Amino acid sequence: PLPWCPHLVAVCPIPAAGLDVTQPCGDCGTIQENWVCLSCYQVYCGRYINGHMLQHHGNSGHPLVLSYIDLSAWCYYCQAYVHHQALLDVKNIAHQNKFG
Ligand SMILES: O=C(O)CCn1nc(-c2cccnc2)ccc1=O
Ligand SMILES: [Zn+2]
Ligand SMILES: [Zn+2]
Ligand SMILES: [Zn+2]
Repeated sequence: PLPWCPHLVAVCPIPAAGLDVTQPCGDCGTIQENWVCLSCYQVYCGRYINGHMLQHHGNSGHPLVLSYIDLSAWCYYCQAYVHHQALLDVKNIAHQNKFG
């Protein structure tokens, strides 16, 4: 996993409502394998379910998404996981909500 990527600048402030790691996919409502967009904080399912976060990436261009299964962050442009101090606040909020 990368220690930086050129899309970290697109990570936006966490909503004051916080994160809900049990939030269903905004398109198909599935509770399985969802991700949260780190630009707009919409929640959509992963590639192995109905691929709605990949569709969101396509229709918005938003780069970075956070897994509600394992709190990894994937950048769709870099095609890699990313670890950076800039992602700690959001991973921590998600971790607190998930575990707790
Ligand atoms: O499931 C998603 O939509 C995002 C998360 N993610 N996406 C991919 C991926 C994306 C597009 C094409 N091939 C692989 C690879 C690893 C990963 O963690
Ligand atoms: Zn879905
Ligand atoms: Zn988005
Ligand atoms: Zn990137």
